[PDB]
Amino acid sequence: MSKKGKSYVKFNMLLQKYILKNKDQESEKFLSSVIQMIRAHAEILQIILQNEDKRTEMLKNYFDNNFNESCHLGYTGLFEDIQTLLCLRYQENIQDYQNRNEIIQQNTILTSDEKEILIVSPAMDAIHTIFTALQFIHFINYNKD
RNA sequence: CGCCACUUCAUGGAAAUAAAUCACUCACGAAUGUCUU
Repeated sequence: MSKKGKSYVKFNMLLQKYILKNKDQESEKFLSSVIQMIRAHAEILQIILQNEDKRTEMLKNYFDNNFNESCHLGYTGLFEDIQTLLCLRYQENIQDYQNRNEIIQQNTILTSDEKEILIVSPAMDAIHTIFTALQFIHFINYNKD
């Protein structure tokens, strides 16, 4: 992650919000089903992120339409927070890496394998960052009773 | 007042329409992090 922008701040706030504190008055009820949804729907999320004009609306609609059950009314805050973090991370990633990717691909000396090692996809990198943050939250929160 | 019967036996419309389309949980846990010549 890049500590330059508000993505780092939102990441820290998400960790603070959805990580359980020790018994003492209530937390924000982290949901673990979103972890596997992001992994499974990663390519669809990439398609949504690549849509510049309707990115936020498409992300919100996708999360609402996938998590459309009665239980999910309590996880609207989590959905909104992860949507904001994903959008911020994608914007930072494109700003940092777009021209770098174009110039790396246009280079003729570098081999294809080294090109693919050097080239990073902004949308997929942001999705992986969200996935790793949620996995860390779940790892801290869960205990084998 | 008497005498006397025939005819007709279903057509037109509606022939499925909306809601929910998987949800939650677990996503690895424990042992071994070197040992014997």
